[PDB]
Formats: sequence, structure tokens, C-alpha cells
Amino acid sequence: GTRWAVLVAGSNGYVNYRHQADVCHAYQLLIKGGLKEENIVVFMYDDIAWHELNPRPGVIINNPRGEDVYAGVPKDYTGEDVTAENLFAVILGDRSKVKGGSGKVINSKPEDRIFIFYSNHGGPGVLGMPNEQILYAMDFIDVLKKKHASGGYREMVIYVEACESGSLFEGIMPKDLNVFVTTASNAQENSWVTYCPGTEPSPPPEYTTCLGDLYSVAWMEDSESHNLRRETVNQQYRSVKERTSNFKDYAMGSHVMQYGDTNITAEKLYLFQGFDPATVNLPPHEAKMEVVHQRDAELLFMWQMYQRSKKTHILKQIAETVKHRNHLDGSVELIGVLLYGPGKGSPVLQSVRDPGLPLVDNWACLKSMVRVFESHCGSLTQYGMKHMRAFANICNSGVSESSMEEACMVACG
Amino acid sequence: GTRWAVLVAGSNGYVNYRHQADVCHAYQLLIKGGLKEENIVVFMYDDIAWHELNPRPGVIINNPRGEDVYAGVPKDYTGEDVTAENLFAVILGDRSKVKGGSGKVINSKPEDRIFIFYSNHGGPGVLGMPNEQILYAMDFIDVLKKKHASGGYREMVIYVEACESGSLFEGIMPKDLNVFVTTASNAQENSWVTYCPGTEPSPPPEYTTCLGDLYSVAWMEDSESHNLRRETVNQQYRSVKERTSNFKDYAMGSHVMQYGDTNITAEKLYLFQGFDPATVNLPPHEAKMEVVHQRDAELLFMWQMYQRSKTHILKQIAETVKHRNHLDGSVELIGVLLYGPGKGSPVLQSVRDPGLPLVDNWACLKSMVRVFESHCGSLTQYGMKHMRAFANICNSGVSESSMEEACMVACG
Ligand SMILES: *[C@@H]1O[C@H](CO)[C@@H](O)[C@H](O)[C@H]1NC(C)=O
Ligand SMILES: *[C@@H]1O[C@H](CO)[C@@H](O)[C@H](O)[C@H]1NC(C)=O
Repeated sequence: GTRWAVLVAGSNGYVNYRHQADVCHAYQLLIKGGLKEENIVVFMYDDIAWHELNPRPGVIINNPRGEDVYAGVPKDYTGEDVTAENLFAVILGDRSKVKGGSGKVINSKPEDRIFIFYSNHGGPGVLGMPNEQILYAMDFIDVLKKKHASGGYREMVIYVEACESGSLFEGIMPKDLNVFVTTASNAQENSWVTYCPGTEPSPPPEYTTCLGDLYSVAWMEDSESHNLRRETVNQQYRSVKERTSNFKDYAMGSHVMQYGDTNITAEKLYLFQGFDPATVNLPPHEAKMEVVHQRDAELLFMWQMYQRSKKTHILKQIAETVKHRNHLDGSVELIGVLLYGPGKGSPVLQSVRDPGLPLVDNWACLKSMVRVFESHCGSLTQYGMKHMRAFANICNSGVSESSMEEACMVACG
Repeated sequence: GTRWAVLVAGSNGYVNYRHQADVCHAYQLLIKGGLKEENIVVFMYDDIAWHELNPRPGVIINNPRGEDVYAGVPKDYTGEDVTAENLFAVILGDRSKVKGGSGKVINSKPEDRIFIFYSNHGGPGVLGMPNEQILYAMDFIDVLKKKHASGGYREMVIYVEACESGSLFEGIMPKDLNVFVTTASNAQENSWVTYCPGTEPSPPPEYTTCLGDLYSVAWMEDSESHNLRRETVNQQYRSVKERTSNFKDYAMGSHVMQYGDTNITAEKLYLFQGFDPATVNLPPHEAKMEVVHQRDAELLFMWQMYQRSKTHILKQIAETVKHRNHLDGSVELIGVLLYGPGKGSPVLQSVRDPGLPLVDNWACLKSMVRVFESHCGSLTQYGMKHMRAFANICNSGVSESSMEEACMVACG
């Protein structure tokens, strides 16, 4: 068979350098393993390498060792072509459904294997796509069911780096699709950022943005230190779960979760990621990492720019960002008060379902609640994905769309 | 000697019925004990007894037994005359410094005793006075020092019902003034509301507002069920501390604290509150109460009105929540601008160890509030919650010019 991959960075902006650095590093790792460029589809906004703030024009790095990972990465879906619609069309292997981009798709055969890696922002039941796009978990599961039904592959492995990423699969991912999934976090935890300015081992001092994400660099650094003909998918999962837990300190670490067909964990990793002949296998028998969560990276980036000195212009941008977050947080809190009463709003909106249950029972209701909210309160933006469990809980409570319209009108109009 | 009292409700509005009900109940208790009306000064906005929402016009009750406590209460300082300036002038006993009101003051003699009871809203280092007035703790301590210096009394007992009320005395109340103080809560705890609609023992069903406050009804119900010629100030403190703790469940109770001269705890309570002749032979000196948080009572009152009705009430709830969010967000943003994103909240929210003053420079505290309100608008009663953030900005060494810049960016 043939090995294929789909690598997706769901964000943009220099502050989010790390998501595109993670995806570029994954591309280089797969090419070194012998996967062919024609079988790897890359989604990256592509605004980082030549960004005016990049201290190394034309270069992207993903760890303090400073090796460029940008040269040679294909421009399959970049800019406004990085959309959920193109991602689904690419996975399905239907070139007629793609809009723009290179036209490269996963037109795979039954004997082939596929590896999907996403890095970005997210929230309960959702992943980000650039410029305020939201990708819903059930729509992604639906694409996997369609791909499986058309006999497009033998096995698939999916790695997802995003906040509350366990919520994209919990209670909804079937185990009969020949798909194995791991996520950076459980359904109620944040994802963590690594290689930030001021941390040790020291990233190059010219960088003002973080270089990578914890779970992402954990799997990539693990692959590029083992002979992948001998390391199994299970061995990588355990090593990534250990590193991402950050010495089991869940105040600065997360629980890596697994979903889908666990029989795939017995497979050798080279069947999905290739084999790099240069790698000297490092036997199994590292230091605690200084990390920040995805949601905190933005203000830290702006504050670093303010401290490195236009000085009052950065302070105004920080104020606008904080005010925007406060507007979204306050509007959601207020909707809970109007729907359930003071003292009952927060418990309803913030309650987390028992393990194993889906985030929401009706995913079309979830999309409608977001639509009604944004029509009165404005776009959720990437930050607003944090509030997706509040919208799911309004759906699950039995509150009607007409009642949500009334509460949003009072809260925001 | 002569026994004097000053009773103050620091709030207004039908939602705050309880603070005036507590003060009216205290007045009746003191009159039953033989204190004279001429020696009791009452501060109450006086908007409750005849309020359009009051189901018993001209009546105020302070517990589910429904006994009126309003009839006969004097109108010394009401409406716009309930001010910190008049409270200070009354305590000092200087009628020429009073503006409006009856002119009654505590013109006490060296042999006299004084009892002060305040019930209201508050915050770290501050108490409320009606219509967005803030009374600072050090200004109240200063009045006590002045009154002591002029030999105006033998001993004084002060009971304070307000959120974070321990912060009004911690690190600043001297023990050499012949003044003993108890507070409903410690310096970092809220105070609790009793007799709310829907709770048991059931208040009369026609009430949509809470009837009293936990620490306040604890001391008053204790006083009126005992012979005060035998009960000491210490016995009342221990009984009030036990009841206010609500079976030591500090998720629905608070820590009653004591400050000042603890030698006064050995005194019989009748020397301050009088003796009710009907209590002579009562036995010598309970169920868990359902209580509501003092800052939570407002939205619960509006929601009860909404349930018993209306889109106009929902709009009022939205305006209230949006206003609180504006104040909370502006304060949080100022902390980010002054200290940076991962440091603002720890600086603004850090609580000093017990026994330390809230702020080292009280004039700086007033200046920070002044600068904030000039850009962000009035703190209002709710905004008193943020007084520890302003104190922490002062204590951190941040300059007034830096506070001006941060407030201008956050609110202008
Ligand atoms: C996994 O392997 C076991 C043992 O062969 C088998 O019983 C099970 O059905 C397989 N998993 C799935 C998804 O069916
Ligand atoms: C309290 O009484 C004790 C004697 O029991 C005395 O030593 C102390 O100075 C008194 N306190 C004050 C503040 O006078």
C-alpha cells in the first residue's frame, strides 16, 4: 500500500506561529520517513515565514535547536483556501469538491494507510479554522464514516492538538472504522504551549512568539528519536501521554486520550509515518517543561512586544483584546442568568457531562445556538470557542431556540 | 452614667429592606431595655415602611414572627442626611457640624457608655452609605480617636454587619480607646442574609425581599431572649459567633471577629443595651439557617419579581449584570496594564496575612478610587468588592500617574 497524510494548522497570525511550525515539522519528518510529497496534503495559512515580525525571514523553526522546517513544504491549501469544506473534500478524495488550492486530495485505495495531524485552537466539540471559522466534531466524524464506507483505506491514525480535544471524539467516535485517535487533552482541559520566550532550554532570543505545542513536539521529537520499524503506535502514545502530563502536574499539563480502534496500537509506526534511516534508536530507559495554555499565549505575546517597545499603541491593542474577551464571557454568563436564573445559570452552563457521553445530543441545535448568539452578540472569534460547552448545555437542557433568541436579544441588543 | 446608641443602616432600596429592619429592631430592643430616645440616634434612609412594594404599609418586620419594629423609631437622619459626615459629627457630639436631620448627637460625658450598630453593604476597608457613598475605615478609627481624646465616654461597644467587615479594624483599631468591636465576618469573607423568600422557617409569603441579616438577627435575638443584667458581652460574642458560623459551614456562614479592648468582654451587657424587666427569670445563657450571600440578594430579588410577573424586569437584570461586568472587567484590565497578563490577578486579589492593615496609605486608597471613578464611572455599592484591588495597587508602589494612564487606556 501507500502512506498518505493530511497536516492542518487551524490558525493564523504571528502569535500563532507554533501551529504552522508544528505542521511544517510534521511534513519534514514524514518526507524523511519516505512518504511522497504527492501523498501529503498540507493546510497552512502561510502567513508566518515571510511575516514582518519574523526575525529569520523565509524560515520557520519548531524547537530551540533552530533547524528550518519551512523550505520544501508544499502550498496545497493556504490563505483563504484553509477551510473545513476543503479539509473534508481532501479527506474524502474528491477533487471535484475542492475549491481553490492545489487540487491535491487523499484519493487513497483500500490497502493504503492515512495519518492526520491537526494543530490549533479549539473548544468543547469544535476545532478552529483560520479567520473565525468553526469546525464541528460530528461533521468530522461524518467525513470519517463516509470515507470508511467508500473503502478508501486500511487503517488511519489521527493526532489532534487543541484545547478540550477529547470532546471531539468522546461518546461519538465509533470503534469500527479502522481509525485510532489520540488527543492532546481530555474533554475539559486546556492544551499547552512550549518553547515560549524566557523559558529554558532557551529558544533563540530573537523570538517573541512560542515555537511549538507540547503534545505536538512530544510526538514529533519521539518519532525522530526512534527506529519507527520497531516502535509501535502504543509506545508513542505512552511516551506522548507521559511527556504531555508534565510530571503528572495537571496544573501545567494535560491528559492525552485515545479513541477509536485500539487494535491499531499494536502496529509499527513506520506503517503510518515512514522510517528514517538516519535515526539511531534511543532505548527507553528529560526535564519538566515551562508551559503556557493556548488561550494565555496571545496576551503574553502582546505584553512581550510592549516590554520590548508605538508603546501606547500595543497597550490599546491589549485593552481591545481584554475588552473583547470580557464581552464574550459576560454575554454568555448573562444569557445563563436570563435562561435559568441567577445562581442556576453558571452551574447549567459550566457543568461537564459524565465520562463517555457526547458533548451535545443534537449537533444541529449546537450550530443553531452559536448562530443565534453571533447574530446578536457578534462573532465568537477563536477565543469564543471556550464557550461551546455553554451552548451545548443550553441545547441539552431543552431550552428552545425561540427562548435563546429572546435571551440573546436582551443580553446583546 | 447614661447609655447612648448610634444605629446606622448604610443602604437603601426595597431590595435592602433588611438593613433598615435590623436597625429598627435594634432601636426597639434598646428602648425596651430602658435607654431613652434622646440618647439613641437613628440613621435610616426611610424608604421602606411606605414603599409601594411593602405588603404591610407603615410596618417593618425583622423575622418570620412578624412583629412590627417601625412604629416609634425616630427620624434623626433620613434620606439625603444619611451621610458619613453626619455619622462622624453625631459620634463626636458636635451639633454645629451636623448638616440637616434632627440635630440629635452623642453629647456624652466621661462616665457614659456608647453602643454603635451598623448594618449594610461593605467591602475591604469600606462601608456603604446610601446613594453611592463610601465610608473609609481609617476615617472611622480617626473619629474614635478624637472622641476618646475629648473624654466623651467610659466604654464603647461596636457591632458591624457588612461584607469583609474585619478589614475595617484589622491592623488599624487601637486597643487603648476603651472600645470593643465585633464584626460579622473576617477581612476576606462575605456576610449572610436571613429570612429570604422560599426559606424555612417560612417568612410571611407576601414578602419578596429578605427580612434580616445573619449576624444582626443573631445578636438581637440573643439579647431579647436573655436577662442582660446577667449575660456578659463575651457570652453574646460567643453565641453570635456560633450562630453566624452556621454549624461551622463557612460555605454558608462567616467568622465573627473581635477587635479593640477585650477587657470590656467581662462587662454585663445591660451596661450597653439596657435591661428588659420582662426577662428577669429567663433561663441562664438551634437549626441550621438557609442563607443567601449579601452580594447575591439583589439579582435573586429581581428574579423573584420576574417569576411573580415581564420583559421590563429582564432588561433591569441585564442592566445590573452588564454594570457589574463593566466594573469587574475594568478592574481586571487595569491589573493587566499595570502588572502584565499573568501577574495582574495575583497582585489585585492577594489577601494580606491576618492582623495587617488592608492598605499602608489610606489617602492613596482614596486617590486610586478617585482616579478610577473619573475614567470608569462610579463604583456603586457593588464596586466596594474591588477595594482590596485598589489597596493592593497602593501597596505595590504603583504611582498615581501610572494608575491615571492605565485607567485612561482601560476606560477612555
Ligand atoms: C480488536 O481485536 C480483537 C481480538 O482480535 C477483536 O475481538 C475486536 O473485535 C477487534 N476490534 C474491533 C474494532 O472489532
Ligand atoms: C486589660 O486588662 C489587663 C489586666 O487583666 C491589663 O494588663 C491590660 O493592660 C488591659 N488592657 C488595656 C488595653 O488596658
